Amino acid sequence: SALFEPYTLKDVTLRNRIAIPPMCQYMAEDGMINDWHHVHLAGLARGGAGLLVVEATAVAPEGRITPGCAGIWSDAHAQAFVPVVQAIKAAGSVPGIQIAHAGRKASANRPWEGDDHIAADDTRGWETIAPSAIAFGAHLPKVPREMTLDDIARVKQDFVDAARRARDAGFEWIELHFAHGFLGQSFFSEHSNKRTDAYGGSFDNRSRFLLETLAAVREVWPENLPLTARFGVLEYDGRDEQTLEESIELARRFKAGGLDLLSVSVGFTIPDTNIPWGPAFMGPIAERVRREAKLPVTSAWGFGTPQLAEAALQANQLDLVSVGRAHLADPHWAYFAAKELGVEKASWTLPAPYAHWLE
Amino acid sequence: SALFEPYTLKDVTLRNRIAIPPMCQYMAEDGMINDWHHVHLAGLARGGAGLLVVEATAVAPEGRITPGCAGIWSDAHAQAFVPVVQAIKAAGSVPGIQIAHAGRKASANRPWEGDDHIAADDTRGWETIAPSAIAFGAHLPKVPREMTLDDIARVKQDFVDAARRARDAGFEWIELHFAHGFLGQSFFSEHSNKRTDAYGGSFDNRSRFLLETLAAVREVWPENLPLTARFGVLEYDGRDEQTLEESIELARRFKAGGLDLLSVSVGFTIPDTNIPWGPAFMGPIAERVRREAKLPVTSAWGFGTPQLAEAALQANQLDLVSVGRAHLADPHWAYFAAKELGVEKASWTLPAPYAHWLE
Ligand SMILES: Cc1cc2nc3c(=O)[nH]c(=O)nc-3n(C[C@H](O)[C@H](O)[C@H](O)COP(=O)(O)O)c2cc1C
Ligand SMILES: Cc1cc2nc3c(=O)[nH]c(=O)nc-3n(C[C@H](O)[C@H](O)[C@H](O)COP(=O)(O)O)c2cc1C
Ligand SMILES: O=c1ccc2ccc(O)cc2o1
Ligand SMILES: O=c1ccc2ccc(O)cc2o1
Ligand SMILES: O=c1ccc2ccc(O)cc2o1
Ligand SMILES: O=c1ccc2ccc(O)cc2o1
Repeated sequence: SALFEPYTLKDVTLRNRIAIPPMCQYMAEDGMINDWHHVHLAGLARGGAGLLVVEATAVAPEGRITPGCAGIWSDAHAQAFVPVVQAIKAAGSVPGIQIAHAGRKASANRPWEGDDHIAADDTRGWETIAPSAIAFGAHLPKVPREMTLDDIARVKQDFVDAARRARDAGFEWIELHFAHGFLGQSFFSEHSNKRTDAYGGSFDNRSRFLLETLAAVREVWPENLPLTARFGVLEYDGRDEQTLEESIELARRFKAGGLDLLSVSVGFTIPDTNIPWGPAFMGPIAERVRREAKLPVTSAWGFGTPQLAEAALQANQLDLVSVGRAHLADPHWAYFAAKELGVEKASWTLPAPYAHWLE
Repeated sequence: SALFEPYTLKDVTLRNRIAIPPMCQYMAEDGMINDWHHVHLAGLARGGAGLLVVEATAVAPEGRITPGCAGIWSDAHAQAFVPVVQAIKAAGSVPGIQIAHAGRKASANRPWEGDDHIAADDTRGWETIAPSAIAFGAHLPKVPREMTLDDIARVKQDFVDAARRARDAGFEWIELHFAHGFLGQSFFSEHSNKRTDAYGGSFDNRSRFLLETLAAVREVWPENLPLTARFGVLEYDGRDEQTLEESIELARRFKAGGLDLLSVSVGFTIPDTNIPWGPAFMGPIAERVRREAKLPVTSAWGFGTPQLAEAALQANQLDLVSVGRAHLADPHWAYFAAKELGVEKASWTLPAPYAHWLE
């Protein structure tokens, strides 16, 4: 099975091509993770996936999506990850982390607590920042504050510090969150970036925050560990061919700047779109990026059945298959997949105290 | 659905009728549990089952099955359970524990490390104890040492101390392991008990160790928390009707002695048997015990599909359905079952960070 072939990137070898993508849990308190996360993550690692990427972890308090988001904006926050990292490694999975800044989509309620921008008089909320003072709209009506150059320098440094902390906590894989309408994506998109300085207008200027952040992170992140990013390569906003062309150009600049793998996603930059959700719908888009930027890729949003995952790999659309919601339903999804695909000794996807009995 | 109706026994209410029976993990070191157990158990609790019974936990070092078995023979061993108990409760499951003594089946290898009695010159092994100096045979050839009266008094006290420790660690449900050919079962069975003192010969004498241990435990275990036992009610050894009759009589004496629920199992006392393994095969036996001893029951060994579990409850064969191996395969089996049985808001079997996304 292609799904169960190992994958080596830099000095890291994943035992199979199943990646668990970042999935916010909304269970942290002032950014500090706890036993929710410990058990959740260690349990997923034991389920057999080759790579487990920890949820969007904010580089700064105001860059959380919600009051429940994880953070890594101080050394104490970073140290809270150490036992989790160690548990993931003990289970034979590779520990990764997505470092993030929610930009104009920050200061929101948890998804089961309204999913909308927090009210102005709620003591939990905070001012959001973005490239331009323009609201997302819909359920996220807050107008963010337009960043100064000093704010840009500060946020870049926060990404550097977060990467250094992730390194020192023992993570073996990092993902910069430049997708999903959050800060990085919003610098790239003309919908959200109306700046007239060096950080807006032209393709080079809109790319600048992302490329400078990647370069700054690269200074502290080890050369021998995968340096990756998530990026929304189209919006489904009626501008897809032009947007894809630019996104692929940016992916070439990421590759030239040391990016080892790109997690290909959708922008979610604005609400007025028509995303064609369906099984493996991102496969052709991911394949195009892979081919035209000559960069390894992963993607998600509908690959969570064993045959879809296998087919995407065999067609060289993806290098890793990210499987999200199926792992919330069943932490041992990799074992399920091994069985489905007829892998020999499928139960030994799991550790001995499970595998022995499930042969 | 019957499977998702709550159950109240003494002061404890289970959110549904799914019980996770004790399942040895073979991951402890000198009886001390660790992060293997913490994550395993907390993950199962979050999966939705109403009751989670911790694996056979030895009351004394020599009562472990293997060098990997959990123990509770000192206060330090007990204190290791405290954070696990707290995690199980945080997830809304009821924490139980099975306290045990392996008798002649002790000093064995882990099941994936030979499953047989440990060699005499292996520094890990130890002398086994039993009612009589008679080996199990087959892969367990060691002849145990015949217990003295003082040994009987000491082991009973070890069960008392274990129960007191379980209570003080915060467990809300206890199960005495009088099944599976281990020490208690072996006192009951004429195959293994050839004693000619007060603890062998007649039905009363063979029952005595079990009834005295139950009574001693009852002195320290709170009246308001379920006091349960597991007991093999037949062997499939050609003596089933006579054995079942005696087992049911003993179950009546357990009930009279304060037992709140009986986990009905098979004896496994000797190897030369013909157990008719199959789906729900224990249902009729459990039902007979339930009816003739007028005692709530659970059972296992083939109820691990949602329809089998539901059918057993609706037929009043069982009060709780114990589902073991299916939970090793999928820690979220209760969610799977809720979906299968068409329970409303089935995803909310799981906590919000999963449930919200799986609606
Ligand atoms: C609970 C939940 C939380 C998520 N949090 C993040 C996140 O932290 N960062 C991110 O880039 N994507 C996040 N996503 C998107 C997932 O990584 C993934 O792309 C999505 O679940 C689609 O894949 P699937 O169809 O296999 O579920 C999240 C999705 C879910 C369901
Ligand atoms: C891994 C494993 C370990 C077990 N350990 C114990 C134990 O500690 N005590 C016990 O009474 N039964 C033990 N059993 C028996 C289970 O509780 C249960 O009866 C058995 O798994 C049958 O139920 P199932 O068909 O749902 O798996 C164990 C079974 C398994 C698979
Ligand atoms: O998969 C594993 C195997 C062993 C193991 C052992 C200890 C522990 O804390 C975690 C573990 O994860
Ligand atoms: O579908 C989701 C749910 C939460 C979520 C949170 C962050 C993100 O980047 C993407 C997300 O997608
Ligand atoms: O099911 C739960 C819900 C919340 C929760 C919160 C913290 C924790 O440590 C464990 C938990 O288990
Ligand atoms: O099937 C099993 C495997 C291990 C095991 C261990 C203890 C016990 O009481 C019963 C058991 O049944």
